[PDB]
Amino acid sequence: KGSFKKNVVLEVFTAEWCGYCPGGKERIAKAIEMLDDEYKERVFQTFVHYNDGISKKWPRVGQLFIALDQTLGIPGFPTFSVCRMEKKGENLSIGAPIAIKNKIMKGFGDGTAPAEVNLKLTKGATPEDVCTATFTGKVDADLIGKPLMLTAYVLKNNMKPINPQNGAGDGYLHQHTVLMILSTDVKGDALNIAADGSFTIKKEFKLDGFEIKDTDVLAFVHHPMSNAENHSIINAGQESLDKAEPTATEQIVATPSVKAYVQNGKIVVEEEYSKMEVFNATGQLVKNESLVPGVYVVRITANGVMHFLKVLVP
Repeated sequence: KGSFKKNVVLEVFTAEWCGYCPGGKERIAKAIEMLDDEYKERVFQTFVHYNDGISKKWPRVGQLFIALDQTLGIPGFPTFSVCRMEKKGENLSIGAPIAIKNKIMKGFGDGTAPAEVNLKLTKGATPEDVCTATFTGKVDADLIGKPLMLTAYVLKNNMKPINPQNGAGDGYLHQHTVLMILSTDVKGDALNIAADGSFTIKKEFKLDGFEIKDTDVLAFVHHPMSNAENHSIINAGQESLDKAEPTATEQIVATPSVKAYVQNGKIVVEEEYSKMEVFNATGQLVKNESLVPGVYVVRITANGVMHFLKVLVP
């Protein structure tokens, strides 16, 4: 197949109202644990929600589903696609773990691929900072010039369901769940492939109203969804966002009119104000006392304007 090492993407179609869906999730988890230990690290699951609290709260997830449905013909839940390799109307069944394993291994093929994509992530310091994702890769000669697309997802693990999951036992959590698609078009951004086969795409995004803890970014190079003959995912890369490097720099802001500082474990503002509130790096309102090292956001209302200051307690 190619110069590069193949990773497999699974797109699983699911809903919180679907009583059969937890069973589908666990059958796939079992299948993965049946793989030789090398391949385990090379399978990137994604769960795409439709007609539920998750697609309501994040409507672009519904848009992604609609697109995948147009491409693959998703008849019911739970179902899944291996690297979008199925022609429309083909089998998307989630069978016994061994049958799932066999579908995954078919996705692997000879273990090689004619593209590769590598991810360098940085995380924002607080909920109102952007994260960044730089996707760099290369395609083999035979692919240079072809319309190749890149799609990237922000995936949320250990996620409390929006409404209780039908068919789920105590302490159930969603895993590998798509909450963001980084290309405006859910069908992907067009890749600009240089003569040497290389490409670079950089994204800078604020998390859409969920916490950064236990998040991954998955990116994959793929043929166009609109190509009925071959709309397959060629290769993928994935990294942990919550474990990523912190963004190393701050934006150049205007000369502040409120000079906050840290004295005796607390944030002090000597300028006059109507309200001061301190939030920690996860956006919780916190008591302004004995603050441990970390970054805080101070929201200060003064002179009829609500200001946001980032304070770093060393």
